[PDB]
Amino acid sequence: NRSLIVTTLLEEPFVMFRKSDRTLYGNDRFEGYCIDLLKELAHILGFSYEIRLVEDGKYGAQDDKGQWNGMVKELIDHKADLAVAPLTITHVREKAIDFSKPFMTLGVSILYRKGTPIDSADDLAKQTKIEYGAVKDGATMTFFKKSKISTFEKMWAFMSSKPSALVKNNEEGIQRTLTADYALLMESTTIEYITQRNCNLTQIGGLIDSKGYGIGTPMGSPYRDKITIAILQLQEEDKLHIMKEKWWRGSGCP
Amino acid sequence: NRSLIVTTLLEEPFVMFRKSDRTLYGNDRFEGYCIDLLKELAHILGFSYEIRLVEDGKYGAQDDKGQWNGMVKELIDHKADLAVAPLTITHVREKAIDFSKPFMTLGVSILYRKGTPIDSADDLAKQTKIEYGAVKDGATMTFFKKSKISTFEKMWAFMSSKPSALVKNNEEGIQRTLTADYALLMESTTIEYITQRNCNLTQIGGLIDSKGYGIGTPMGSPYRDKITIAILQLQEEDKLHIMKEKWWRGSGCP
Amino acid sequence: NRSLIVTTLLEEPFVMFRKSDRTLYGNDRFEGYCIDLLKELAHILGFSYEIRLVEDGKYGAQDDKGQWNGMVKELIDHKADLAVAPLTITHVREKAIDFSKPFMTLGVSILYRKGTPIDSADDLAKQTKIEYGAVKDGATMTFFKKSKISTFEKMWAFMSSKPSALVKNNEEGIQRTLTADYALLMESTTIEYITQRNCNLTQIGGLIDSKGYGIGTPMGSPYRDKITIAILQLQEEDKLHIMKEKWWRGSGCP
Amino acid sequence: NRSLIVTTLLEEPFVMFRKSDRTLYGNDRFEGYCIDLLKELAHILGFSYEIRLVEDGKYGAQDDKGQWNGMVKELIDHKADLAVAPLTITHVREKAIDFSKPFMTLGVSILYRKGTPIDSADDLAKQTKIEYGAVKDGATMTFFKKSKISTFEKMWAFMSSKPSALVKNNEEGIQRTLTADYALLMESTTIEYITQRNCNLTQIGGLIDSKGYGIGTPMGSPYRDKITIAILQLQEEDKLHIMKEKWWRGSGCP
Ligand SMILES: C=C(C)[C@H]1CN[C@H](C(=O)O)[C@H]1CC(=O)O
Ligand SMILES: C=C(C)[C@H]1CN[C@H](C(=O)O)[C@H]1CC(=O)O
Ligand SMILES: C=C(C)[C@H]1CN[C@H](C(=O)O)[C@H]1CC(=O)O
Ligand SMILES: C=C(C)[C@H]1CN[C@H](C(=O)O)[C@H]1CC(=O)O
Ligand SMILES: [Cl-]
Ligand SMILES: [Cl-]
Ligand SMILES: [Cl-]
Ligand SMILES: [Cl-]
Ligand SMILES: [Zn+2]
Ligand SMILES: [Zn+2]
Ligand SMILES: [Zn+2]
Ligand SMILES: [Zn+2]
Ligand SMILES: [Zn+2]
Ligand SMILES: [Zn+2]
Ligand SMILES: [Zn+2]
Ligand SMILES: [Zn+2]
Ligand SMILES: [Zn+2]
Ligand SMILES: [Zn+2]
Ligand SMILES: [Zn+2]
Ligand SMILES: [Zn+2]
Ligand SMILES: [Zn+2]
Ligand SMILES: [Zn+2]
Ligand SMILES: [Zn+2]
Ligand SMILES: [Zn+2]
Repeated sequence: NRSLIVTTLLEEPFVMFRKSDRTLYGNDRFEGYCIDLLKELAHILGFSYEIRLVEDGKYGAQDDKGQWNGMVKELIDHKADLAVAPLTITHVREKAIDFSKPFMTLGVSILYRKGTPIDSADDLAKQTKIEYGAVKDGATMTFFKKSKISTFEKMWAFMSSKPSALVKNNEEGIQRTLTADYALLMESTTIEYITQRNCNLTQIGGLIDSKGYGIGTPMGSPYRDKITIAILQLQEEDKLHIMKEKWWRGSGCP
Repeated sequence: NRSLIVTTLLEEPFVMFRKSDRTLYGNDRFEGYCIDLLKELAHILGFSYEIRLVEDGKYGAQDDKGQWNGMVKELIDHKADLAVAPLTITHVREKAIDFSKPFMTLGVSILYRKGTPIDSADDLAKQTKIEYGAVKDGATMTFFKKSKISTFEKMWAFMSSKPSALVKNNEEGIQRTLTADYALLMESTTIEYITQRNCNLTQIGGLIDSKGYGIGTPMGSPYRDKITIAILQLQEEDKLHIMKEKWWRGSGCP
Repeated sequence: NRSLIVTTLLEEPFVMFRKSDRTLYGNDRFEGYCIDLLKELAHILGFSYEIRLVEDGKYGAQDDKGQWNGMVKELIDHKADLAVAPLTITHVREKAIDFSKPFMTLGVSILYRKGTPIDSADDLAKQTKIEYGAVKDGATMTFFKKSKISTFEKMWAFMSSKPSALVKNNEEGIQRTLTADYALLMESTTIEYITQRNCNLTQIGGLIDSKGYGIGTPMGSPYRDKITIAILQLQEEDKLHIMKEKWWRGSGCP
Repeated sequence: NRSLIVTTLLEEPFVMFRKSDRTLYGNDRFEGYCIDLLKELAHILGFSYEIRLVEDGKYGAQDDKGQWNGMVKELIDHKADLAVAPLTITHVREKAIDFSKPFMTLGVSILYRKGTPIDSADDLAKQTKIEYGAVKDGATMTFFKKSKISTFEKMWAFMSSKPSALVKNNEEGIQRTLTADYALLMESTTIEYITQRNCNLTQIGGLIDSKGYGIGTPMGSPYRDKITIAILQLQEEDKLHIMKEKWWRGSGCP
């Protein structure tokens, strides 16, 4: 039947333009962990597909009227059949779209320069010299905004007061940490990737929550269950382990 | 948006009437491995259900017209939503209904009294003194009726021949094995259950084939993949092997 | 073109010294689930073998230098061809040796005396009165040492803390659970075996994770896939669940 | 690494040139059951490949000096890494090349015009009016040539005396049966395919032996074991059933 439309977004090492001299077109343009995962899903389920980068370049957040943007909006409006990305499974997004079981588990943590006394979210929260923030309107910022834990309520109050503390995307955030006394609240699997390529950066503390990435589908999708079975199959075969090693392997870095 | 109809059949230790002083009603009438399984599936998937025994007491097979009976036919006619029983997954039945992934492995084997020279299906096929057969309109009968293997064609010709060789149910086949010079072709997990309680009976040879029991649904039902997902969860929690041990142990023979 | 060296460890009911009046020698010294498995594997694949106990009595873990010990290290150094034991398949060990497909499922769970309010790992982590730990340099210890989950990090901090909390082996952990206010984090199939023989002990909560035992080989060994093929055959013949039932049944507690 | 060379041979519905107006080239030229199977193997094992039709257009037989031809010879000479075809697993070929476990099971049977008194190999063998034969130097002719069964010794004597009784390929054989009083000894899975498209042809009798098709590799191939595991995986997932239904579905024919 018709090829499924896959909405996605550039984010290293999940989805990237592969290197080439000639101008690549169509699906051939892309590589990365999520691309490999998509190829597995397409084979297991037996579908053809066309990858389309989400127009507004966003994952999905609600405005002050409840309207969604990004990949989440693309699924809601049935402009795409699947979202294949590091799309964080959150309760609020589950109200609007369906997710497969997670293909990767992670948690919010801290990216910061190496060799520092800072050791935790508590240390950052109880001072003002070192600035810190998160990707604006991302799943992380949302976690802080909703938190009722004391340390995280204070940190959120800190990000709310300075609009400049938040960053537009991971790239801006990582460079902030490299060019200023700045700590980025960031999903741990990206921190893992970054710290293995930048030896002067490190993760501070542990994971302050636990969450996963899943394949997004519109609510009532005829593919969501089959996708979950496929991911379970891949995990049982150690394929998601192999796939992550393939794409996270970098440098390295003590 | 309604309770599911579950069709099933009495068959020890999968489904039985609970022993009680007072009259029991509804789903509470039943206990057994399949009843415990059904409760786990209903918890995971969040559905209410109503259990019914299939009227004609058959699992299912086709006539010359190609028309089905029994549990399979109840699913075909959309008279039940799930068949939860020792319903053998066969390639023949797959053309008519859908099955979840298997929840239990079994294979055809032989039930016969101990203390004889008989050691395999080939030994039975060689001769005519010892009679043999299977349950009528069950998967084992169909295996023999459809087999292209020479030994099994020969055995089918014999069962087919003798009028009483195909028994009504396991109770009758077991009794015939006990009272006459008769071997019953029977699924291995029932043999396991019986030979642990009746020390004068034994399994002859190994498995003649290898397959499984699955939850049946009408073809195309969206529940088939949900049930598979629930079975996968139960396997990860290792609840299935524990559930089998609960209903199969321990009695024993010297 | 030579007999295989099989490394293993005494561990009931997987591998034990047979009870006999006269002195037994060589492979004939041993019995148990893993010994029965090994005989099936050797029949299918047609190899002769020689069983040896690993000298340092350990399954395997890495030090700060990243160097391995125990059964894993015996495979790493090509001192044995197969490790046939309750050797837990872990993603950490997969970097150093190869495993067949699993022959048995297990997960980490909790062994503790009956008649308490404790109901989960979270209950143990909340407090300090009841002590807890695991077998030293085993998969369960490494799970906790490497965990990024908050509850399990907290538990690791506690085990790590107390000096005697990490026990030498299962015999010692079981005895500590029997004699002190202590809970042992232990693999579920050993808990199953123990709580069926010691009616004053019980499993607390469910599985904390889910994995399996596999046959280990040196990395790159061509036997790894042959062993997997033999395990697949045994599963088709349904010999594995029967073999487990043989070595796990039946005793019982009121 | 290097792409594997796959040797194969045109034979409907296993391997065929797919219909096209433009001249197709490379792997794109081909379709059929064996092509689908190859695609599965390439994905599961993770290899790239190039399909090459065996130059001499033969499967593999030995001359009167022991030298092989066909796909078997291609593997023996390491001119191909895999043979993917309806290549019959026979003991004599196992001496020269390695096979995976079978992906399809079949047996020698009889193709003949419909509505005839003929019912068996015995009926043909005990007369001379109706001629019969097999593909020259195929696995079937070989079976008859080696047979020590009486009925098949007589039939072989019959094919040995008339060199004209044997046919060059299946096409010549099927047309013989349609244009002359001629019965073809033929592998049953091809008979199945043919009789569902030619309503005036039918299979006479049952299967007179039992055998399988397997993926051929050179002896000592580093892929044979992985290929066997892949086929076992496919079977457990009902994929070989689905694949056969896909390609054998024709007409139909009462
Ligand atoms: C901006 C990125 C890359 C995404 C990725 N997952 C989160 C999401 O799905 O919202 C975002 C990151 C974050 O909020 O820390
Ligand atoms: C008659 C019973 C108990 C059932 C069980 N499974 C098979 C079925 O689903 O047809 C039947 C047994 C058999 O045919 O040996
Ligand atoms: C110490 C034993 C008995 C072994 C068994 N499997 C685990 C292993 O392979 O490391 C160990 C147990 C554990 O760590 O809970
Ligand atoms: C001539 C064909 C098509 C092949 C197919 N398998 C057998 C082989 O591998 O030799 C041959 C047929 C036969 O002998 O009946
Ligand atoms: Cl695009
Ligand atoms: Cl009823
Ligand atoms: Cl020793
Ligand atoms: Cl070619
Ligand atoms: Zn794959
Ligand atoms: Zn729509
Ligand atoms: Zn929902
Ligand atoms: Zn699993
Ligand atoms: Zn629950
Ligand atoms: Zn319906
Ligand atoms: Zn099937
Ligand atoms: Zn058990
Ligand atoms: Zn054997
Ligand atoms: Zn070696
Ligand atoms: Zn792994
Ligand atoms: Zn059992
Ligand atoms: Zn596939
Ligand atoms: Zn060579
Ligand atoms: Zn060989
Ligand atoms: Zn199977």
